[PDB]
Amino acid sequence: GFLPLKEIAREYFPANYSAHGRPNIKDVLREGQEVIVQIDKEERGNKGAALTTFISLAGSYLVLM
RNA sequence: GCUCAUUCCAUCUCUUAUGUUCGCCUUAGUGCCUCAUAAACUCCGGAAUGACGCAGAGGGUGCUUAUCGUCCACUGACAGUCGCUU
Repeated sequence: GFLPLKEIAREYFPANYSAHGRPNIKDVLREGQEVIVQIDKEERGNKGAALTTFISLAGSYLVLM
């Protein structure tokens, strides 16, 4: 799969985050952490499939972030 | 093309009664005739077009939606130089 840096939520970030352009995913989280995620882009390329931390809910009338 | 309401070219002509005043005559004559109140028809020396048919001639009609004009600012992407390492 794939995970853009920007898509990440507070749970993935450490309690002590820092703002220096925040480009540092190693600083955000060390790998292996358990994850919560929904299918985002149907894999349709040799490139990875895309996924987002921000999940969504499909309600008949409503949609929840 | 044929033949024709057409188009833009055709050279092409006249009238009765209204009351009146002044220029003039008939000698009454209701006038000849200036002013002057309204009513009343036509007619061929070019060059285009439409009107049928010559000749081609094998979907329509009515009414129900369209909300989108201005204006204000988070902003994104797996495919040589060197600043680098172990």
